[PDB]
Amino acid sequence: HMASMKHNINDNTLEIVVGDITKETTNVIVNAANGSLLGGGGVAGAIHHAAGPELLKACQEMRNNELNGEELPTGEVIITSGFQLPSRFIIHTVGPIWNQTPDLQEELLANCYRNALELVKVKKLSSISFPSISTGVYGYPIHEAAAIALQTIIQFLQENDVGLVKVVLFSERDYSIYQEKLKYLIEKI
Repeated sequence: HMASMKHNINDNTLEIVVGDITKETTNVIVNAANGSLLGGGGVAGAIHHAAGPELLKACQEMRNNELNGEELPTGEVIITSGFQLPSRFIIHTVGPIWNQTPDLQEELLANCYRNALELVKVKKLSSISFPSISTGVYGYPIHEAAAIALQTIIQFLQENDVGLVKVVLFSERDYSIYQEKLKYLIEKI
């Protein structure tokens, strides 16, 4: 059952939608990766499959050249082409491992969103879709992650002109959680 909602934040639009992020026609989609940039869970696989094999090659080059063979640190971002995807670019990020660094993980998760949005702003890209970063069966609790995600996006869109930001959720359950949290956040502006 397809569902979405939109709320304007100054001249920006924030949308939450049930959907397959690989099919988004926003200029940018976000891949929540492992630090190698070669894998990751859930959407990562689907993104690599849908983008084609040139993506993995572009990730390997980023790893070799810009990252000097190192993992992308948690909360940072890099950008590649989208290759076969209907989106033009992929911003790749690494979300924190839930309870690895309890006192830093809220900021680190926030960083994924804020660094992605800054890049979009600097590069004058006008639309971006995020997946649910770091969530999953062995991961960050959806209720707290959703709150950090929306809070961070709302605060950024209050202070910056960006355009359209989507949160694309494959799970109806997750969408409903984002919907409640968003209502709660918009009334208490």
